[PDB]
Amino acid sequence: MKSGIYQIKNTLNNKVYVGSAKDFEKRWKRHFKDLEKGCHSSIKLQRSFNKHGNVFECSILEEIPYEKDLIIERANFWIKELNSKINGYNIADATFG
Repeated sequence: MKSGIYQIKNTLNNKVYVGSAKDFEKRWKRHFKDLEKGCHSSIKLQRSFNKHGNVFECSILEEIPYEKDLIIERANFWIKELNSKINGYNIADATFG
């Protein structure tokens, strides 16, 4: 498995969703399975997906150990750095686990 911080970017408007994962590939697969079931945690990402389906690109921002202290700090760094709340799909600061 490969862990760390990642971004899910809408290729139509460049807006992003910043998250953390124990394993990138599996976390991304879970995001889209959730969006298809219509019960994703982010109403903003869900709305975009309902309108466009999977027009997103997933990429790694930082590969780092999946440890709470490190993950929350780095996830929040990227959320702010990429302004993913005001201009993205994140609905709040980072969570872990």
